[PDB]
Amino acid sequence: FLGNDTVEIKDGRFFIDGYDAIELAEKFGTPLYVMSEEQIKINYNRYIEAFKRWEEETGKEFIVAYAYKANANLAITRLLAKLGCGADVVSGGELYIAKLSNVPSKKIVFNGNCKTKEEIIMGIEANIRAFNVDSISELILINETAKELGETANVAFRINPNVNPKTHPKISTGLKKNKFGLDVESGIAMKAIKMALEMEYVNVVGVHCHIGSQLTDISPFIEETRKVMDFVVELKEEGIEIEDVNLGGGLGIPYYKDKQIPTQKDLADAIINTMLKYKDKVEMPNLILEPGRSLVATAGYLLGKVHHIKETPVTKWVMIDAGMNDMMRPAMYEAYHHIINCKVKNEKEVVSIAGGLCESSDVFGRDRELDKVEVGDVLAIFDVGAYGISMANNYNARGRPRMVLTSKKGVFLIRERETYADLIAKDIVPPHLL
Amino acid sequence: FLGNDTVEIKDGRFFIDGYDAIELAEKFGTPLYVMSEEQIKINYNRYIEAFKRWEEETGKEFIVAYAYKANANLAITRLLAKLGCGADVVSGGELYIAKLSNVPSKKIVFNGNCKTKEEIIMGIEANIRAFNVDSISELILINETAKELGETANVAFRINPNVNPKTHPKISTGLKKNKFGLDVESGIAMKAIKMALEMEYVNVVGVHCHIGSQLTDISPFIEETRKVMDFVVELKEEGIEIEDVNLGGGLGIPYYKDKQIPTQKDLADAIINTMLKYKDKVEMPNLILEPGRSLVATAGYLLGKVHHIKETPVTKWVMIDAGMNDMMRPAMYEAYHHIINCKVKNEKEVVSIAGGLCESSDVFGRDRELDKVEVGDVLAIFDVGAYGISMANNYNARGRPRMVLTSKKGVFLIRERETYADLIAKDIVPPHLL
Ligand SMILES: O=C(O)CCCCCCCC(=O)O
Ligand SMILES: O=C(O)CCCCCCCC(=O)O
Repeated sequence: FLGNDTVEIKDGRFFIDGYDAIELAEKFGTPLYVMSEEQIKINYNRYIEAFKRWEEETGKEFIVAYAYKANANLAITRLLAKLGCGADVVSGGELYIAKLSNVPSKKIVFNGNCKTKEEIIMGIEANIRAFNVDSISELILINETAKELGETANVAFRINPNVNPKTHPKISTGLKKNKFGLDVESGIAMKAIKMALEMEYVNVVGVHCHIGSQLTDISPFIEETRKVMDFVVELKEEGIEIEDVNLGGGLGIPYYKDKQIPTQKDLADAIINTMLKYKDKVEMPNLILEPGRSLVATAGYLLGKVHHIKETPVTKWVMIDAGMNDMMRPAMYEAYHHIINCKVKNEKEVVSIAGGLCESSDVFGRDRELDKVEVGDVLAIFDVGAYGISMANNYNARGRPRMVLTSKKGVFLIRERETYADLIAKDIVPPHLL
Repeated sequence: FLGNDTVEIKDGRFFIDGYDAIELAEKFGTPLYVMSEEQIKINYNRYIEAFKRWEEETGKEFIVAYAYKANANLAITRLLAKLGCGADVVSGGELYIAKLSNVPSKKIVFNGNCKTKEEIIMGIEANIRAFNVDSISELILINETAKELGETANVAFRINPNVNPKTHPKISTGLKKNKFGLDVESGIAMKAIKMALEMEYVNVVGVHCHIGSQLTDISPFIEETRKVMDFVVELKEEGIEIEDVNLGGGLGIPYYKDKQIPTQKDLADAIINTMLKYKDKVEMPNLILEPGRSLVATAGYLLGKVHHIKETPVTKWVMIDAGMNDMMRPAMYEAYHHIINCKVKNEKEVVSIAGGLCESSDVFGRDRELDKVEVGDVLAIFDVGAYGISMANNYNARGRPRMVLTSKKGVFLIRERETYADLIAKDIVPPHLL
């Protein structure tokens, strides 16, 4: 319900963008991923409507670089591209898909702690907005590679702000124990940027920072912004101007439908206001965010038919043709996902929903109360648009699921399922094993 | 070093089956999975040898049903198939692979808590040794399906013995709160078997049981065998004879070279000795085991070239082209894997190894002591032959890696890598989005 603005219940049946979920499952088979085109438009517009304030009080641009790793299906990236959205790519493959999705290079940022010469060349030739440099080793490579191409590479800098360990314990730890960014306090971030300014084939264009994911509190974001901006003034004091300020992504999603969490609006006010408090010290730069889950998560639903009902002395198990290989979130993090029966019964019942993989962790939900589950029913799991198909695999020799896009134009198969032949399409038997 | 019987360090260089690891990396590229054919033969032979005692003392067969879910690369199954190994499949795709690998049907067992009608038809048509029935609901389906097909389905029953909570807490809680098997204590197992004996299209072949994975203690296997055999005795007093007894897999492998673990010999002595104690109450049946990890794990090595060396104020990172999407174990279970520099340097240093994915969990190991790491070196992470490629994915839009098999005949490519074209090979853009 909360966050799922395009779904409803017409006459005891679940609907996605007006389409009958049970019928979709019957038409395209199961397991089936269902992405809502409208929901994506809604999630994107909210980010635009809530940040339009930035191109009024600063006269600068606000760019939304969608984090491809959340879902890089061609049809989806294509759709986001058409909406004028940007792209946050983190590998040669995402850059490849981004460019194929017709996403303007001026709206493309490249992240990653291990960028290969191959990926760098791709970024330079494509003339992406910026290379969110992660280390000095990366800068030296980019610069040396641009020299080779005879071109100039745009470089931002992923920094780890001097966050206060007391106020935000986790944010501080995450920025200091991980592999990303250039530490500010130690003077490495400064060392890097200054090192770049003296190179002839790189063009410093900004700074970047990403503090986490699924954060349902503006506090960390306010703190991040402040510490990042504090570094910008420190740069100005050295005679270094920043064109762009990328604060990454990580805004939580309404997985739990009982409690209300911060919206794009709340996040906008927090950042915008914090930013403005520096309207004097430094020129207000372009603002960039790299939302992933907060753009596609609530648009995806996974449908799975129940093939068996197993009753045990302590639990009532509902077995569905959907498994952890199709959607890894539950089994990997024990994370919560709302689950319901696409058919409304005049009776409730507490059960556990599991997949068919021979892995104990292959469970979608426990002790969930749903309308009487019956063999043949189609259950639906919410919020699988982000980190669902993008992390899907063939564990237990199972092909990845089909994907359909529901739009006002109709329902379209945006991803075909894999057959048994696909499972072995990359395998080769040596001669002595034939 | 422990368990890795086909690798060595010759001239300050790491070798797999006599093949220069660095050269393999140069030739086939990185990231690269390297499977040792001889190691797999050794692991398999260790089981056959340790259990040869069974047929010599009962005249019955001892069958090894390799668990495909640990690794079902066509070449690997093809290899085990030629060794006379059996197959423990849990999906239509695994049965499909098993049958294409020329594994005899009388050496194939099918496990799974959610076997679909489609898969059951496949198992029946193939006349597999047995369906390891996971629930009464599955039993009815199998029988009904065999009926419509006008054939008989061989079935065994996966039971969950009433393991003592105090003794082995983890093992106990699993056989009670998980979705697998038929509860013994509550009488469900007995009920299912008695029920099967009435059906006209099923053939009761035996009992099955699987207690866990990566078990480095012989104690749990003894308890399993005893409680399984006690149940068999109960069936005997009910006039029900048991042809096969499948005790599943679970034997752990030496990820840690520091600790000594049980061998196949310790397992056989534990199982066979316990089994023979029932020779006076019941006729000794065929013995089946479903080794997965203990057959291929130590045969796999993942090679990753270092592209950058990042030095933070606290940790010295080494970024390689091998990522968690290639081998999900570290990032997913925070499990330990031995890692070394294929090149022996005259001095060592402590470093942390990370992949290129933008996910903080994408770290292979922290604070490891390796020979001086230098850009361009090739690192090797041990014991990735099981639950490695089988769990690989394309997270961050990265295709799964290449795999080579090293044998006495030479080194051959057994899995081709995925290109950027492969990543979208299943994606389809709808008309309004072209
Ligand atoms: O801050 C980072 O880079 C690491 C976390 C990223 C989110 C990935 C998966 C999420 C899920 O299943 O909820
Ligand atoms: O009990 C089961 O059905 C399955 C266990 C598989 C875990 C895989 C790899 C990680 C590890 O080594 O613990």
